[PDB]
Amino acid sequence: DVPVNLYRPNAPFIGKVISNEPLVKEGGIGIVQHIKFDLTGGNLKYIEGQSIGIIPPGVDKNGEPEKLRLYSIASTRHGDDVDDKTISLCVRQLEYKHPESGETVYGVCSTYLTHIEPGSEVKITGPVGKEMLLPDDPEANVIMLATGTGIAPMRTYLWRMFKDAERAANPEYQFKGFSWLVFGVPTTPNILYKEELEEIQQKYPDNFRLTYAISREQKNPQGGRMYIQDRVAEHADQLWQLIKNQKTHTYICGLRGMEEGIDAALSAAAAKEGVTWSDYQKDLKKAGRWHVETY
Ligand SMILES: Cc1cc2nc3c(=O)[nH]c(=O)nc-3n(C[C@H](O)[C@H](O)[C@H](O)COP(=O)(O)OP(=O)(O)OC[C@H]3O[C@@H](n4cnc5c(N)ncnc54)[C@H](O)[C@@H]3O)c2cc1C
Repeated sequence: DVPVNLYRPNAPFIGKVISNEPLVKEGGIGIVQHIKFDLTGGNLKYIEGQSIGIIPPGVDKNGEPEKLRLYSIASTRHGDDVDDKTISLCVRQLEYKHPESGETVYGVCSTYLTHIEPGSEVKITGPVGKEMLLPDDPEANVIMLATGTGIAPMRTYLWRMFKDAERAANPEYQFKGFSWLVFGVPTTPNILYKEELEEIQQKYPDNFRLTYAISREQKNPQGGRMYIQDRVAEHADQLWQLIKNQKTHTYICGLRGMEEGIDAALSAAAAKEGVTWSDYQKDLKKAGRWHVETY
């Protein structure tokens, strides 16, 4: 049932950019773009929580053709316009140090994508991934722990759950469980999809909780910048109590480095009831209820 590898890098789907729109507001750190691609003319189908590959143009420093980079699909299966014709990505421009004055390095594929024009043709592969799939059970609980562009799979879940047009398009999935997004970004301008996440919470105050960790605007109890692991620690007992439910699924997505703190917080919660979290978590992973995609 799950679509996988309908296109492969030896013969990718050539899609066209429909739109490329900024998600970081003025005063935010960095560049994150919402990029929508036209899928008409091919048969690329996908579901929520999957990824696609993008093959950037050009050669690397060794004169070899650039390989695909993976990006989490940011739209539901129907695409943003609920027409089954498009796919969207949430792409941050990678840029970093190499310790010289002004000398910034820009990532190949992410710079290509964040600056791409509508009408441009792009090499797309996939979809891939079966580790971040959403349960069909409408009564499932869904905990979402995201930093930065790790919001992307979370958006596909929340849009399927809560967008009016999605609910109209998916008679079989009328979500009535509880979902909780804890979302970590450096600033309020950097809150990707802020308006829509908050509109969802206002519509569905009993089915959706939104928690932010904004590092440059908030401090944890120890005086440090507020990160997602601090919010998990702050709510560790509630999160553990939700996780004990047989129908609760947890999803963790974003750049690597978040998991150690999340585990330490949940380990302290579970230990209060004589449970060793690492063991409970192993069984949760085996059961398909602990989902991680960090990069
Ligand atoms: C499953 C999956 C899903 C992903 N989803 C998304 C998504 O939704 N959105 C998104 O923006 N990205 C996503 N990523 C990451 C994405 O695939 C690319 O790795 C990223 O966009 C950078 O690619 P690039 O071509 O821009 O960089 P490259 O040009 O390959 O640059 C990256 C290389 O430079 C180095 N480098 C990177 N950062 C630093 C640093 N701080 N200091 C020193 N050296 C460094 C490393 O050698 C790294 O291999 C995902 C990755 C995976 C594996």
